[PDB]
Order: sequence, then C-alpha cells, then structure tokens
Amino acid sequence: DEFDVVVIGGGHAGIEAALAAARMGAKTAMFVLNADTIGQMSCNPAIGGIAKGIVVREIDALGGEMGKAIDQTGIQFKMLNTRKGKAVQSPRAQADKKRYREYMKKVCENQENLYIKQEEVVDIIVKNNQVVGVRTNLGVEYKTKAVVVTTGTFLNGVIYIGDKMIPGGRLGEPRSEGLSDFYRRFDFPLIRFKTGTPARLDKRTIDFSALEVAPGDDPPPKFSFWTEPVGSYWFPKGKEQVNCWITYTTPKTHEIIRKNLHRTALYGGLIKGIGPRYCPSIEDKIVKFPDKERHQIFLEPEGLDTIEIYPNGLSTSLPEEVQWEMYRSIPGLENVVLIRPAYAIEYDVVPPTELYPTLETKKIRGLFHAGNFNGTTGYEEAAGQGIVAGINAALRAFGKEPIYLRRDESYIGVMIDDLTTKGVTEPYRLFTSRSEYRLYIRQDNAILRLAKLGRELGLLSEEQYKLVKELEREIEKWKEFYKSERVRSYSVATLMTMNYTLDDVKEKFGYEVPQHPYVKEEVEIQLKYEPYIERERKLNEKLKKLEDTKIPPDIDYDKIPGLTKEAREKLKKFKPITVGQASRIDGITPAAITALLVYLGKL
Amino acid sequence: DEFDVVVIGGGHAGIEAALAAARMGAKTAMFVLNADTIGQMSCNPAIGGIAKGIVVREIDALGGEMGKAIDQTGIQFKMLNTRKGKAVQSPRAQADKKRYREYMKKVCENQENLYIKQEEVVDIIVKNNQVVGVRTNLGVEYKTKAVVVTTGTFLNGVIYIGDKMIPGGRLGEPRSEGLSDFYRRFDFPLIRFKTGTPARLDKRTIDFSALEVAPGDDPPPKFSFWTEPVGSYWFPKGKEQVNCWITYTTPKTHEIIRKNLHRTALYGGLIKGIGPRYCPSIEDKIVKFPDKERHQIFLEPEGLDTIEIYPNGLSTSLPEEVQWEMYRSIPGLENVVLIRPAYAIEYDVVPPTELYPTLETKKIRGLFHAGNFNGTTGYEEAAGQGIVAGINAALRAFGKEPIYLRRDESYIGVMIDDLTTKGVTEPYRLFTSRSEYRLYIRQDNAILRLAKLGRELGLLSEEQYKLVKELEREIEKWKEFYKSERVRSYSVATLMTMNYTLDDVKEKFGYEVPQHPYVKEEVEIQLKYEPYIERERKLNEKLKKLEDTKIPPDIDYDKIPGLTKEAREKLKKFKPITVGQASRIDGITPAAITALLVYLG
Ligand SMILES: Cc1cc2nc3c(=O)[nH]c(=O)nc-3n(C[C@H](O)[C@H](O)[C@H](O)COP(=O)(O)OP(=O)(O)OC[C@H]3O[C@@H](n4cnc5c(N)ncnc54)[C@H](O)[C@@H]3O)c2cc1C
Ligand SMILES: Cc1cc2nc3c(=O)[nH]c(=O)nc-3n(C[C@H](O)[C@H](O)[C@H](O)COP(=O)(O)OP(=O)(O)OC[C@H]3O[C@@H](n4cnc5c(N)ncnc54)[C@H](O)[C@@H]3O)c2cc1C
Repeated sequence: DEFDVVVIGGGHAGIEAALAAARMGAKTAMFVLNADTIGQMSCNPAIGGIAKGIVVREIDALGGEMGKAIDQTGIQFKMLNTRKGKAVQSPRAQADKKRYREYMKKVCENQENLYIKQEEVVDIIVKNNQVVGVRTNLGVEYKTKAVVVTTGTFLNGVIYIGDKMIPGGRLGEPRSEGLSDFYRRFDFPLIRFKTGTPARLDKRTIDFSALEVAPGDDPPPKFSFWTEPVGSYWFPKGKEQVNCWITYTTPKTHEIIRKNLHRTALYGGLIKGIGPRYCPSIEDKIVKFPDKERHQIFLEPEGLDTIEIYPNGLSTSLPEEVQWEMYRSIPGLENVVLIRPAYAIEYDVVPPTELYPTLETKKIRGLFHAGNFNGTTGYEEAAGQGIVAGINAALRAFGKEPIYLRRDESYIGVMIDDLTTKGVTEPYRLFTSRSEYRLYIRQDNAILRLAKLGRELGLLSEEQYKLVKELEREIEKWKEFYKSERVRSYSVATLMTMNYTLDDVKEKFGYEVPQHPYVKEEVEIQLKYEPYIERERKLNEKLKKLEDTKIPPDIDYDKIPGLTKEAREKLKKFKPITVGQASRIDGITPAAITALLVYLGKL
Repeated sequence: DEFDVVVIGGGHAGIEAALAAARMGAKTAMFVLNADTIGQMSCNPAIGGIAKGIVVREIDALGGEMGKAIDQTGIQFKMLNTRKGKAVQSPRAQADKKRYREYMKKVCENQENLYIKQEEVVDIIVKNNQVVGVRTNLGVEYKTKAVVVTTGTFLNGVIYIGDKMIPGGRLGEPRSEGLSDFYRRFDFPLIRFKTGTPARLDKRTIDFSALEVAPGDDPPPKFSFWTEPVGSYWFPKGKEQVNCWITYTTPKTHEIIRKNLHRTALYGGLIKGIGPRYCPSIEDKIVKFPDKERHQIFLEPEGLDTIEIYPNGLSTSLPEEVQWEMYRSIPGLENVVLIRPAYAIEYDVVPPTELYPTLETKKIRGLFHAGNFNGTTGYEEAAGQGIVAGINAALRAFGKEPIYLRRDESYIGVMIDDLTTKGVTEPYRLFTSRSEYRLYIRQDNAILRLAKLGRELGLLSEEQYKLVKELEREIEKWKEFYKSERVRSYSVATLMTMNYTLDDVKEKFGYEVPQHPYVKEEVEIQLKYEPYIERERKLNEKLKKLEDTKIPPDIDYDKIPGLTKEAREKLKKFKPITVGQASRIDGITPAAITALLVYLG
C-alpha cells in the first residue's frame, strides 16, 4: 500500500521519528531488518550522562518516548556532577536492556498509524528530486511522500575483531547493502566511521569483593516530566536500584594492548588527546596517555535477570585470544569469562552538511537523515535527531513547512546545528560540544523551553500543555514574591545568589516555600541563576542579533556586493537560513558576513 | 639560465631545502618575493620547544643550518621540562629576529651554487608529468629538473583584522597569486588554513614591576653539535641572556573578547579542548575553556636593540580598537601601546596526502612541497620538511632515488609520515604528535641517529662525521666498563637506573668520570635508560617488523587475494612504500594488512 512517511530503521532515531510522524497523524511505515530488535540498546547499558541527559528531557518535553522509556525500565538512576551546581548537572540512569527493548517494541505496535515492516529497504524512488517511494529487497515498491533514513551502524557494516572481517551491522545481526547505491547514484558523499564496544562478561566469573560500589542516588531523579510522579522530576525515596562496581586497569593490561596494537582496527593516530575519559577504545586510553597507569572501569549490569556484565571503558577490536588475556589482567576479572567478544563496527555515513538544520537533504526533497547514519554516535544523540526528522518528515508529508530547533533554545538544536553547519571528521558526541547558553539550556527548564512547540505540533496532549503552562505561571508568581520581600537590606530573590536555598529561607527566615516539587526546585534555580543568565544573555546579544536575521531561500549570492568569489560558493552550498548560521560556516568571515548584512540592509 | 633545482621560497622551509640541494652540488635557484625577508621570523620570537627542539637537533645533525643559526643569534636559551628526566626534555632558546634574518640571508648569499632570485614564481612547466621548468610573473621561464614549493603563508593570502580583509602574505608584505592556477589546473586539492599572531607592544609603555621573570638557564643549552663548544651540546656558564616577563589575563579581558566574538575570524568550534596551553588564539581559551579565569602570557623581547614586545599567548583577529581595550586590560599593559596590530592569516595549502614520505608529489614527478604550504605551522616543523625536500629534490635532479626518514628513527620522519599518511584537518603542530619511540628519539642522540645519513649525502663534512663516529665509539666503551664493574653486588651500569649519576659514582664510590662533556652525559643517559628503551623496543617489535617489510612500486593491488575493493583503492592512491606505512592508512585494517602480507609472502 501507500504511506505518508517511511522510516527506514527501528533503532532509536527510527523510533522517535516514526512515533512522532505518526502521532502527528501520518501513515508511517517503520521498516526494520528484525522486528525483535526494535529499540535494541547495543552499547553502554545506560541512557543519559554529561550532555546526553539534557537532550533526553528535551525529547521528553517534545512528546517523544525515550524519556518515559528509560524511566519505567531503568534500574539505577542518579544525578552526575552534583558538587558544581544545579544547572551543570545531568541525569544518567542504568537500564535493563531487555525490558527497554520490549517497551519500545510494545509502543510501536500499539501506535495508531504506525505500521511495522520487516523488509530491507534497498532504494528510494525519486521523480524530479522529490521522494515518491521506497523499494525493498523483495522486489516490492511503496508509495510515500517522505522518507526518514536512520540505518545506524548497518549500511555496509563490517565487524572487526583482531584481523577478522565479518559482514554485519552488529555482532550477530545482518547488514544492509542496497540502499547505498541510491546514495552514490545521486552523488551524496559517502564516508565511513567505525566505533567499538566492550565484550560481555560472565557475572558468575567475577570477584566483586575488593571493588568499590557506585549506587544510585536517593531520592533518584527521573527523565520524564510525564511518568510518576507527574509534573515532578524526581522519584520518591526508596526505589529499587542496582549497583555498579569499579575496578581499574593495570600496567600489565597496557603492556598487553601495546604488544598487540598492530592487531586492532581501532589503533587510531598518536595525537595528544582531549582527555583519558573522552577516548573510546581502551587502545586509545593507552596510546594518547602513555603516562597514566590506570583508567577507571565500570562493571555494569545489563539487567535484572541477566548475568551479563558490561565492562564500561574497555571497548576494543583486539583478537579474541588477546581479549581474554587483557580482560583477565584486570583486578576482579582474573577469572572472568566472556559471553560475547568486544569488537569494532564500521559503517556507511552521509556527511550531515548534506542536510539543512531541518535534517532534510539539500539535494532531494522529502528525504531526511538521522542517527548514526548522520555522523553521530549514542542512543541520545540519535534520538534527538529522529524526533526532529520525524516531526518535519510529517509536516513535509502533510504539505506544511519544516521546522528547526535554534541552537540557542535546545541542546538538540545545538547538535543538529553543529552537524549541518560544521560537518564531522569523526563520530560526533554530545559531551564534546559546548553551548554558548550553557545556563539557559539546563537539564530542567527543558520542559518549559520546548513544551509549547510540543502542543503546537500535537506531540503533546492539550491537557499536558496546561500542566506546564500552569506550573510555570506559578513559578514566576513565587519569584515576584521573593523579589519584593526584604532582609543590610536585600531581596529574598537576591538571596538565592548568596547560597540561600528556599529551604534556608524557610527556616532561618521563616518564610513560605512552594508546595509542588517542581515549582520549588525551579524557582530556587531561576533566582539563584537569574543574574549569571543575564550576563550570559548580554555577552551574546550580538550573536543572537544575527541568529535572528533571516536569509531568504531565493537570494542570489552573486548579486551581493563585495562578497569574495570563494565565499559566494560556500554560501550557495549551505544555503544558510539565518545570517547567524551563515557566520558559523567555516570559510565565511566577519568581513563576508558584513558585506552580506549590508546587502540585506537595503532590500 | 637553467637550474637543477628551483626552490620557490625564502622562508625557513625554502632555506634548509635550498641550502641542502646546493650543498649537495645542485644549481639551486631560491626564489623570493623580497630578498630582505630571507629567513624572517614572523611569529613567536623563538626556536625550539616541546617537540620542536628535538627536530632542530636533527636538522642540525643532518647538515642543515637552523641549528647553528639559533645558536649564534640566540638571546636566551634554556631546557624545558627539567623535572621529568633527560629524555623528556627539549631546548627552547629566544631569538633576535633581526640578527637571525641577517644570518640566514648572509648564508644564502655566500653559498656555492645557490643563486637568489626576487621574482614571483607563477607557474610550473611540466611535460608528461615531469617538472621541466618554472615561469615568473615577469614573463620569464627557467629550465629546472626539480622544484621545491614552500610558499608558506602567501599563496592567495588574506590578512584578517576585525572585519577587514587585506590582500597579503604577512602584515605589510604582498602575496602570491599565480602559482595556484598550476595546482588547480592539474587537479590538486586546494584547501585553506588560517592562523593568528599577537600584536607588537611598545616596551617603553609596559610596567615591568609587579611581574615574574623567566630567565634562561645556566649553563645554557645549545641547539648545535657544531657551534662553540664543538661536539658538546652546552654553553659555558656565564653567557649573556635576556629576560622574559609574565603577566596573566583577567576576567575582564575575557568579557571583552566575548563581547566581540562576532568580529574576529578566529571564533569557532564549541568543541572541548585538549588544554588551554595548547590553543592558538586567545579567543579560543575563552570559548573552549569557559571556566579558566586567567591564562599565562609571556612578554618576549624581539631582540636587543628593539623596544618591541611579543605578547606570547595573545594572538587574535579582533578589531584594532578592541585589540587595545583587551591588551590594556592586562596587568602591566594598562598603558601599553601597539606598534603592529595582531591579526590572522589565511592561505592556500595542498593536502600532504598528495605527496609520498619523500615529499614528492604523487601526481607530478620532480615537484616537492614543504612548509606551511603543506599543512604545517611553525618555523621548526617547516624547516624539517625543507631539508628532506631539498635533499630529495637534489637526488631527483642528480638522477638518483629519493630517500625518506622512517618514523621510528627521526622525529622529523614522524611529522612527514603523520602528514603524507594521515593528512591534515587543521594546521599540524609537533607538540600535538607523539612517538611510539619517545625514548629512542631523544633530544640528544639525534646527532648519533642521523649523522651517517649526513655524511652519506654530503651535507656533513668528512671530518665532521669522524668526530661523531669517534665520540660514539667512546660512549659505548665507557658503558662496557660500568657494565662489568660491581658493588648485594650490582653493576655500576645497572646503578644509573637507581638515581645514580656518573657524578655520585665518582664521589660515593670514587670511580672515573668520562673523557669529554658529551660522552659523560650521553653514557650517563644510555645506561640510565637502556632498560626502558628495551621494554619499548620490544613492545613494538611487531610494528617494526612491518615497517621493515618493503612493498614494490609496481605490484598490482588487484592481483591481491581477499583484499576488499574499497581498500584496493586507498592502497592505490597512497602507494605505500612499507607494509607498516600501509597499515597506518586510515581505512586499511589489520584484516587487509594480513591479506596483503599473505600476497607478498
Ligand atoms: C559496535 C558498536 C559501538 C558503539 N560505540 C558507541 C560509542 O562509542 N559511543 C556512543 O555514544 N554510542 C556507541 N554505539 C551506539 C550506537 O550509536 C547505537 O547503537 C545506534 O546505532 C544509534 O542509533 P540509530 O538509531 O541511528 O541506529 P540503530 O539503533 O542502530 O538502528 C538501525 C536500524 O535500521 C535498520 N536498518 C538498517 N538498514 C536497513 C535497511 N536497508 N532497510 C530497513 N532497515 C534497515 C536496522 O534493522 C536497525 O533496526 C555503538 C554501537 C555499536 C553497535
Ligand atoms: C599570521 C601568522 C600566524 C602564525 N602562527 C603560527 C602559530 O600559531 N604557530 C607556529 O608555530 N607558527 C606560526 N607562524 C609562523 C609560520 O608558520 C612561518 O612564518 C612560515 O610560514 C613557515 O615557513 P615557510 O618556509 O613554509 O614559509 P615562509 O616563512 O612564509 O616563507 C615563504 C617565502 O616564500 C616566498 N614566496 C611565497 N610565495 C612565493 C611565490 N609564488 N614565488 C616566489 N616566492 C614566494 C616569500 O617571499 C617568503 O619569503 C605564523 C605566521 C604568520 C605570518
């Protein structure tokens, strides 16, 4: 039959995209190679982290699932980097791979207008650069208005272990092959990225005696402003949480890796690294920091019913023989046994630059990319892209105009922007990026920042938006209050900026305090941070000014006065939507930008 | 008339290349836009540093000048990173920009077979992919066998200040334009890199009262195993040295820069950094490190007779008005005045991958690139490339075969390899690279490691090689000695590994201290490190085994069994010379490498 939107992929990106596009009312066909793998978590057994955490909340705020999901199936939540402030924190729960998968799968089945299909999409049918359909490897064709590609680590994937190559997209699964011809056919740049993962350990064979413990936090935090408790962002003290364990590599582990560097496809270059704990393979951790003698390693539970341990911080592509020797050089694992070997995955990727901040292909209309296929890596980073892609894919199908998240309003917008404008040299991660609005884009205000875009599209219930609209309205009342009261003589509001929690203001000064968990921790923040937020908003006024100046999708970049010839072209290939964006293009200089502003400064 | 080798460039790359190519006996035409700028130091007023230092010694050991140069014209030497060991140290002297320039200039004039030319080369004449000549912007042509391009920051250069563009290759100088058409004509990939430099301050307007002092070291070190004292690597205590001063930025400085990031072509990349002390601009240290509140700044003397201060760690491309406000927000510079504004330079560069480890273009025979035109940045990193390029350009001209420095024998080889094999995304620096033989490629054994390649080519005097061959032969004798003597009863040799300097072995155990200065500090090292050096040599045996397996320049990468089709190609475009090298190519995997090793058997 026919479809409005076809989502090639059942992964994280696929889901969010498919769900949204459907929830917005589009007949959505979500293709998958193996239905039983819908929502499968293939690497670290956790959702959230430094930057990731924030993203989730946004996806949640927007009406996506990833939030709700990790919550109901999480087995160990906690807030990271607690000794710095509330704005610079981020939630990172542990997950039950099994239950998570089942969850997401269940949702997709039970979602109106979302039809699942287990056929490998091989081609994209295009008439005059407009998506018209999709064709599977079973000689079947389908009529669709929009397509959202999210192949992740599958397109012509190759598993690397030792010096062995094995066709596939994930250890044990097949791979996709056909769809790449369509891409080379139309001349999209194709490049390959390869990432690694740690093997899987036998819990039974590990010695958890002389090892630290990383419990969750009580009360534990929650990734959704929709789960129970509703409207809140926390779990009632006393929830069941599992424990992770910590061991460290040793001088011997290294000598082992070193001895076999010529046997691993993850032996990157010898360049002074960004940080011991920013590098992927454990092979880098010793190539880039030839002076550190031990790196932290997180043994993580993959679920409740499983004896499978995840040795976080130990991904590699060393021979399997070697993989044993080195896993057993670690304290606690001297007798461990592997259930699945660690390995490396290489896969086809189409440079983000080939898209607009709407995630729509510049060359073809109706085609949207997202996920690892977009140069990213991580469940979250991928999820973020999906929802945007899906939302737009929908609108594109519906006959409306695509939307986009500004880099100064959602940490997602940041990613999508850093991607469609600066491209990628290696897999793009979030805990690598920074926001020129690190204080306005917090891990809490998220719901407030995006909730409206939500209700606007439909991804958010009418009733849902009111709880937000209502909760917020109240957050400012309580603030206008502390602003007017006094205590020299300062304002209670002005107090939060002096290590004054709305809890010390209730005791030391016997004042009232908000009676809804969110409004209290929210009002407490906004007031403690309102100053710094402004200094920040100010130091960027100029930047925002640009980001606010729109550039027509028709202007001829030649009719532009005193605009270098070289830049005339980059400006035609990126077709920036805002002057600000146009200024972030590498090559386009302040000089060029002015000459451009002048042009527009007549029109 | 005609030439064997034409060296387009009078910069550092140009020099070493030109000098060598000529010293080896080739009619060498070294072209320059402005003769008075031969050997001009355009950025930091110093030679050496973390990685750089070592390179120099190598170029010195090979017969290049840069070493000798910095020595006789240096105004403040010193060894960096002294609290870690002797192998992990590196010499970094301050220079007298003026004196240095004059020096190198002098040398080139007085060098047999080296003819200077102040004409802008515009084209390279090629018949059947073979360099046959060069053509200047004056409608003149020249017959040459080889060409060594080293345009540095000039090919279609553009100076950026605030939002102003100014054609040129350096503040105040012109630029090159024509030569780039030759490159696009033949399909070379052309990309642009831009770097920045700090302005220049009026020494008279600075307050050097409440600021630290960074004197040289006594005795100070020397970058040449040829200057005085000969054979040694040290200067007799008591030499004249200048002093640098240290101030730090302030929270205000930053708010200034921040306020003006929309007016500086150097702002970009919210990516987390590798350390503040590693970024170029100062507009970075406040974008990549939004939490640090003060960065060290080294006020450095540009010479003896000059009142020009170099604010190390403050390069920027901010408007000139802003440049004032932010230079005057710094402690000591509240009243300073600028002589030259700081700025940014953007310039044409042809991706290194377009060359072999011999620095010869893959597409055209007889054409060699080097310097910043090759994706590099820095006097040293550029110098290193030149000498190799020149050496080969020579041999190519002479009708012999090009040579190359292996990555496990010279830190230079490292650079050249990191470049011709992994290409560049941004300007390549040395203090960013690491060597899988950090202990065997030290800042002293250099002379020993390369000396022979030197005499082999001619760049080193016959009598020069003997001093080396002789000094070395003696370094081992004295070792054979400490190895056999005892003390339970360990060996004196085995003692150096226990914080035993051949100085404590002369006092505490009344033994004999070596003949001359080098043999003493050398034997003292080699013995203190002989262990670690071996553990290292071993952990890499496998890697070297590959690096030793040679790949014929003829083999059809198709006739190779079970070698993925995608890799068949990359292996065609890099035409690796070594299997080891072939393994460093991004894309070529251990899988592919084995399938290859099988083929070759
Ligand atoms: C080996 C390995 C290493 C990793 N390393 C890291 C890391 O270092 N850091 C990090 O953050 N994350 C890492 N990850 C996580 C990775 O980012 C996610 O696993 C996932 O691939 C990203 O989400 P996605 O939605 O793009 O794709 P996926 O979740 O992988 O889903 C892709 C889906 O597309 C379908 N598909 C593929 N081709 C076709 C086709 N032609 N037709 C129809 N359907 C198709 C598949 O069935 C699959 O369901 C790693 C994963 C692996 C497997
Ligand atoms: C703005 C700026 C920023 C810098 N930043 C850094 C930094 O961050 N870190 C660092 O280590 N170093 C930095 N440097 C130093 C720089 O790397 C060296 O000055 C130089 O580029 C390296 O040596 P070279 O021989 O390749 O080129 P150059 O020293 O530039 O010399 C090239 C020579 O070739 C001649 N020439 C050019 N084109 C032609 C032609 N077509 N025909 C004939 N002759 C020609 C010129 O006259 C010139 O003398 C910077 C320099 C500048 C100017």
